[PDB]
Amino acid sequence: MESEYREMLLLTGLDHITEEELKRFKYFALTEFQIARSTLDVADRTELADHLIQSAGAASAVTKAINIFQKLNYMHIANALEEKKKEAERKLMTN
Repeated sequence: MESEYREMLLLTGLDHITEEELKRFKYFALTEFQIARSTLDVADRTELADHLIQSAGAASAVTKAINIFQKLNYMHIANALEEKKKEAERKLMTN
């Protein structure tokens, strides 16, 4: 489901980035949301996934999340994630 597309796509980067760079991602995407630093522990799966949904939406947020994450820490690694979006397209056409 869509939950798997957002959770996996996110943790893929959080588990590959450092704590120092992590502060940049949160500060870039979430400016007025000020995501809790303590939640960062499980933020990859639970917090970041559900959080962004409230800002713009499930698919909408994860979509732009790529452009931000790539241009900020690993524009090279993110390239692999954006490819998954293709298969995700048909995943949104089902219940």
